Amino acid sequence: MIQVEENEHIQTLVYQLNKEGKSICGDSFFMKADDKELICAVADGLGSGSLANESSAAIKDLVENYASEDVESIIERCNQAMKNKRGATASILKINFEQRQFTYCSVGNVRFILHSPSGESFYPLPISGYLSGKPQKYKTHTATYEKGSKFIIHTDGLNVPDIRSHLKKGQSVEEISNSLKMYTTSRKDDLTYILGQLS
Ligand SMILES: [Mg+2]
Repeated sequence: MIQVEENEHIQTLVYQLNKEGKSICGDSFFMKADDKELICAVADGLGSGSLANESSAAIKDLVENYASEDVESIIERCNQAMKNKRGATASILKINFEQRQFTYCSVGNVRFILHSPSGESFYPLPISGYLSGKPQKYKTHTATYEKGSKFIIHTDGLNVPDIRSHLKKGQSVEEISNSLKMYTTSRKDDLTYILGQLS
């Protein structure tokens, strides 16, 4: 599955593929862009089958419903929603276009990389654990981005030797997605990514 979107401030591409032969995807995503801001999230439910999907889908629904809140607040709602569920790893990104500012919060192994034309990268390390409903050691990042910056959020089904280099080389989200095709073919898991190129 691919979805492409564009407005004055961002071009995005979402890609999602189930593990081959698997009908029920355990990953979820949400994305909404308007003229002022972007919110997106990617989640990977623990375990297998419908129960993994239940966990990541609940995150998708909460991010959509609570999009207006700070990422810190949204991720806490998501944690609380994981009580009595499988749990999920998840990352949430909000971007304010006029300010060229982003805010990012994550628990678990969903990765985020933002590359700026100047060579500046933001590539935070994963926080261990997962959203479980138990207390978390949350870490939020707020930073400015420069025009031309490109980013990816991806689940652990995407196995790529050097993702920063793909963001640097590719000049559009389509080019970057095409350069990743050879790694999507070798997946052993559900694979979801969101690419963006910021004006
Ligand atoms: Mg996975």
